[PDB]
Amino acid sequence: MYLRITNIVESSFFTKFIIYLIVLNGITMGLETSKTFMQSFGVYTTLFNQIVITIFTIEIILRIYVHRISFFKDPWSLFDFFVVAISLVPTSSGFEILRVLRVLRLFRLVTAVPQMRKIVSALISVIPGMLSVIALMTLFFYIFAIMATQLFGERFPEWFGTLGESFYTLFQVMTLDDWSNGIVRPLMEVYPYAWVFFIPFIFVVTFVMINLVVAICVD
Amino acid sequence: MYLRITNIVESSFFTKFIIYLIVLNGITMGLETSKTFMQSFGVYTTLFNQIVITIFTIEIILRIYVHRISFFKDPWSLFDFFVVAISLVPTSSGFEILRVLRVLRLFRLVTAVPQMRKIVSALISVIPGMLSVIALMTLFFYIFAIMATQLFGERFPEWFGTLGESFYTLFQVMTLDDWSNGIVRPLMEVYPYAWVFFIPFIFVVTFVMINLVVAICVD
Amino acid sequence: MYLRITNIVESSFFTKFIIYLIVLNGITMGLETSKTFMQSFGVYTTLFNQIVITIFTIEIILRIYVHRISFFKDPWSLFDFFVVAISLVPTSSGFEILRVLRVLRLFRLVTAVPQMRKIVSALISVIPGMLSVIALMTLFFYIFAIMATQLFGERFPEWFGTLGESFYTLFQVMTLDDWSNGIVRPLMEVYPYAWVFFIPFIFVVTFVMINLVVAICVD
Amino acid sequence: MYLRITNIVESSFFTKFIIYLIVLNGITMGLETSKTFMQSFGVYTTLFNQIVITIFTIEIILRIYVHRISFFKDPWSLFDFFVVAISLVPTSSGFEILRVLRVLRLFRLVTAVPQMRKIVSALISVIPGMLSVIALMTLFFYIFAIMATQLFGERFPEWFGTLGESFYTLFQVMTLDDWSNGIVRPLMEVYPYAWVFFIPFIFVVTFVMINLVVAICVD
Ligand SMILES: [Ca+2]
Ligand SMILES: [Ca+2]
Ligand SMILES: [Ca+2]
Repeated sequence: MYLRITNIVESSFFTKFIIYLIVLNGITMGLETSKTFMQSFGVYTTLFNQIVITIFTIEIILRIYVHRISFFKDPWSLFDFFVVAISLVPTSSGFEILRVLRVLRLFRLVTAVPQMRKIVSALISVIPGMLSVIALMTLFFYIFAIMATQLFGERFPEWFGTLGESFYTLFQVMTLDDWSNGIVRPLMEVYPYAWVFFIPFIFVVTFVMINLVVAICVD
Repeated sequence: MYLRITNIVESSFFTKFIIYLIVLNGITMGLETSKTFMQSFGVYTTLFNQIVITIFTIEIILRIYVHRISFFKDPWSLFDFFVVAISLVPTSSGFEILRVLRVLRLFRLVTAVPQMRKIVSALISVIPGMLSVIALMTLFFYIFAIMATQLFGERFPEWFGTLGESFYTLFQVMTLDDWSNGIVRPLMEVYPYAWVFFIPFIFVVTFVMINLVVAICVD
Repeated sequence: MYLRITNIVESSFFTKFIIYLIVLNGITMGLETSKTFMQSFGVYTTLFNQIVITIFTIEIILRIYVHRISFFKDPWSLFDFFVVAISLVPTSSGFEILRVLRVLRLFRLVTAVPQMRKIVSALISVIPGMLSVIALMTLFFYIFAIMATQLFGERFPEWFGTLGESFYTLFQVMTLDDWSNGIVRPLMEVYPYAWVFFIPFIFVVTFVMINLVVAICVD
Repeated sequence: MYLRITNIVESSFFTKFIIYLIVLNGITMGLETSKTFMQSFGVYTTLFNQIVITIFTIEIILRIYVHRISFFKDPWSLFDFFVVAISLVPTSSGFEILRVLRVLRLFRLVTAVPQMRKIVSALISVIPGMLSVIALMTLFFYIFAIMATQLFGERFPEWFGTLGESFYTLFQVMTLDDWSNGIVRPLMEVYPYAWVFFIPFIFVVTFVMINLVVAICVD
């Protein structure tokens, strides 16, 4: 039966039948957004949903027999597996993010269609060349985030009161979002010199970030 | 009469006369802005406007004879038809946006002068080589916009209460506009972990956009 | 005496003496900032200033005889003339900006010291190859500023009340500064569809500006 | 005893041992952040902290006998000295920022591990190609900072009342952070024409910065 089904899985129909379901279930998830629509056709799309989830596991089952070890060494397939798994955890118990993480299946449209895969891949492959920078920066953030927790945390605990909080605040300064009126000016009402901490921090982080962008245009 | 008028339309005088109307009507439309100017010369400029609009249809009526099917396959020509057409819809009924859309005719200064034509074209030609990335993002946006509507829209309906609103809010985060003090710090007063949604969201969307710019500095 | 003075002017000492004055009058102007310093050395500096102004008009007079027509065809020289000229308008009558505009003479450090001239020129030289874009944009800004004044200026006259005001608001949106919480969300409380005007505006204006930068990163 | 210790210092186990202490002491400093943790294992830490500092001076002492003058001509080696030095100043007295500055030793992770060294150096090496532009800007900032202090500092002394404040505010406009609703719109409630000062300032500063970025995308 193997070659029989290996001809079902590889079929242009089967793959395009999947793509057809993704665009359908996607359309169906934007409808589940409407409180109004749920009062009309709630039960329609709840069944239609459970339906698709089976179809996608049947596929991922069929997909596994045909590929065996090759399937659990394919990024795109591994993905597809995990995104269906999440979609399998019972409509109850534990966390309810799992009910929300179910919308992650529409990322299969990125998997089941090339060019998307191409472009996603094109994007990802730049990451390794950045890891050298990304490491530098994380050490940098970690260092300043400690100083800040221990320099501003007592008077300004919302923003720097915890190592995590300082990370968040520092991230926020880095995106330059409301950084002066929102943070440094307040801080300076108490700590006149806080500008000595954040201006250098901004230069560095802004400089480094600019280099990272030119690095991705040297290749 | 065809070759006669094919020599009127195609003349340098015709074109340079058209350009002369645009820059004149453009000046007249900046004057219709002043409530003062309208209490003095409102009559002058309302007539002058209908005048140019006649002249512009006469010209477009002419232009079509000289080109027939070649005209309706020219982007720039199609444009002027549509833009004059909007200017044709009566100063009444329906919407008043049509009254406002009339100022779109000043885009003819782009259509009826080269280099502009060159520059616009230069720009537009970059779009197809973005469609792969653009598609990716619009799916990403759609996915999170759904996720966000169902994670935050009950307590925070202004921002995420509706699919559309999530799109708007997510766009705003993407432009990094007042995203932390304005939206996420609030959101975290109720959902401490909201930072787990927006920081990843920000990297992805920021990353991708850096590539789309590096892509345009390659082709 | 002409070759005597052409040997005075063209001398290294002359140039290095001018540069020496600029850095001194520059230092002396940062001191006229202090209300404290002015109460202890106000006169010291005001005389020193009137002094330097002489020394620079003497120089410019010398400089002119040595170059005649070659001078009023040198940008950098013209500059120095006009900048010193400003410094010549009496401490009274007229606008008081001319008193403030005096500090523009410190830009002579750019003009009278090479490598600044180089870098400045290097910068300026990029402007012509942007005039095509810059014109495009200005037309665009002009067209939308008109639309916005007649779409939003009745209920929102601070922001869009006048054609000039619209320009400013539109500039602000383009620098993406507090555009959503600060402007469009307000505007939407009245004009729900205002988002239809500002999102496309942002796309266009942001797109164009990316091209203009990639344009520069090619020439 | 020299070649004995020269072989100890140059040993891989020596280096790897240091890198081990850094990643250990880094983890220790992040724990000193928890107010909870210090009530539990503060003592455990503070003594381990002094231990590491002992070890690190010993290393730097060893490293000097084995390099002499070659040491104090090595940037990285100099760094480590001036970093451990900081950590040597007692837990008491005059500036307590020194207790905070101790955390700068985590930058030794950059100094000891290569690749980081590589990347940091790659970053630094872009600086000299910017000094021509940096100097230009700093002169620019200085000139406008002066004009502003004397144009706006009487009514707006928070923002422009002092040369330093003008510098800060001008930096903030440059990062485009809350520059219009936050600052210029206010300023215009008194000085209608303040837009004549800041829009040009923004262009220049924005333009320049774009060139500096492209200038890097060359070298
Ligand atoms: Ca920004
Ligand atoms: Ca901002
Ligand atoms: Ca803001």
